Amino acid sequence: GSHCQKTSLRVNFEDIGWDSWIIAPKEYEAYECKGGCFFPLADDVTPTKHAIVQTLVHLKFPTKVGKACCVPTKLSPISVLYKDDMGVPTLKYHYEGMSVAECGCR
Amino acid sequence: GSHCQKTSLRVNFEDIGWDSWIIAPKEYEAYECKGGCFFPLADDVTPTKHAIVQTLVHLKFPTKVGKACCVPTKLSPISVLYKDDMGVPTLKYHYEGMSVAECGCR
Ligand SMILES: [Cl-]
Ligand SMILES: [Cl-]
Ligand SMILES: [Cl-]
Ligand SMILES: [Cl-]
Ligand SMILES: [Cl-]
Ligand SMILES: [Cl-]
Ligand SMILES: [Cl-]
Ligand SMILES: [Cl-]
Ligand SMILES: [Cl-]
Ligand SMILES: [Cl-]
Ligand SMILES: [Cl-]
Ligand SMILES: [Cl-]
Ligand SMILES: [Cl-]
Ligand SMILES: [Cl-]
Ligand SMILES: [Cl-]
Ligand SMILES: [Cl-]
Ligand SMILES: [Cl-]
Ligand SMILES: [Cl-]
Ligand code: NA
Ligand code: NA
Ligand code: NA
Ligand code: NA
Ligand code: NA
Ligand code: NA
Ligand code: NA
Ligand code: NA
Repeated sequence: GSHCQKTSLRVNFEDIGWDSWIIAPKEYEAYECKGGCFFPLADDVTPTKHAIVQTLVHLKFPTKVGKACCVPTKLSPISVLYKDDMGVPTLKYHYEGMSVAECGCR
Repeated sequence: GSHCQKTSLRVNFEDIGWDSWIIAPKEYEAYECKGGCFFPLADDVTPTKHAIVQTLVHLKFPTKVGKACCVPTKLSPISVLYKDDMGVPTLKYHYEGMSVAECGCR
């Protein structure tokens, strides 16, 4: 079974062009949600009714409707050292929505 | 621009095998979230920071990381007439998570 779950994704800020304002860290663990949303479903996939219905419609009309998507359903913050307006290193202690805490089918 | 938004999807319960317990309605408007999550983004796409970061990593490593996904971010209920344990038609007034209220990139 190849289902919806959290897997590693280490993100280098230089690589996405955010080194222009993030001094540190260089890299972080963002994680990614990977996996299929198909029947039979897993139990920590926490599907909405809509995701279930859509997956079923896709099974019957695959060319016309896509299947539900394995996505983050909860995110966590990281700390970033960034450059203030004046250019001063300023800590953002809780920089929200940066790392995957949980995945599910939506 | 071809971006993340709500589009129609009319779902017939016979077609997804739920006619075994749903007496009515026959069909409903579930809606679906369709569209790309790419730069430049729209304004009602309400992307998480994670979705932004991931889309950027995908742009630089397309074979290795997928892009963010246009998915429902808010759902609404519908009413369904279903069959009780004893077989009696019972109304479920607010049957949650059934129809798309809003879409965004996640
Ligand atoms: Cl399986
Ligand atoms: Cl299942
Ligand atoms: Cl739900
Ligand atoms: Cl849920
Ligand atoms: Cl298919
Ligand atoms: Cl979220
Ligand atoms: Cl803390
Ligand atoms: Cl903070
Ligand atoms: Cl923040
Ligand atoms: Cl455009
Ligand atoms: Cl943008
Ligand atoms: Cl966010
Ligand atoms: Cl948000
Ligand atoms: Cl690409
Ligand atoms: Cl939701
Ligand atoms: Cl009401
Ligand atoms: Cl109810
Ligand atoms: Cl419910
Ligand atoms: Na089809
Ligand atoms: Na998916
Ligand atoms: Na999310
Ligand atoms: Na949090
Ligand atoms: Na690549
Ligand atoms: Na998508
Ligand atoms: Na949702
Ligand atoms: Na609601």
